[PDB]
Amino acid sequence: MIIYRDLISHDELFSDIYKIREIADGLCLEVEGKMVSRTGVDIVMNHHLQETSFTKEAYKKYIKDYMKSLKGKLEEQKPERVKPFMTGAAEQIKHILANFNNYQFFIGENMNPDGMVALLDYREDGVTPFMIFFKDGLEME
Repeated sequence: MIIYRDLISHDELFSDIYKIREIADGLCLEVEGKMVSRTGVDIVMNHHLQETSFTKEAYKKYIKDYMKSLKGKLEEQKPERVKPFMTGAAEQIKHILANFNNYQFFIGENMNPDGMVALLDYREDGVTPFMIFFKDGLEME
């Protein structure tokens, strides 16, 4: 069994039980799940994901403070990743803020303000949820 954890806040985010697809040229992970009623998202309820909200400036302030934190973790763990990290993120941050009204925010269990903020949206069918994480801010245990 594979468990993907946040590299910063050490919070449980998701596992390999869902469909994992790669997007943004290897920058973000596309975790495909389904709606289960025990009604909620299976990926959210199974990993203690705490929901939060951000404004256009607070998220831009956070994502600038968080993407810098991941770049520092790459400089100590995978220095060759720093170059493709800033390139795809600059295009991705401009893609997230452009579609800011379509994403929902979630944080780790500890609710650390420095942790990862996950995004949630729906496919063209409107009922299949998929979550967007940062691939470089995860540790595979």
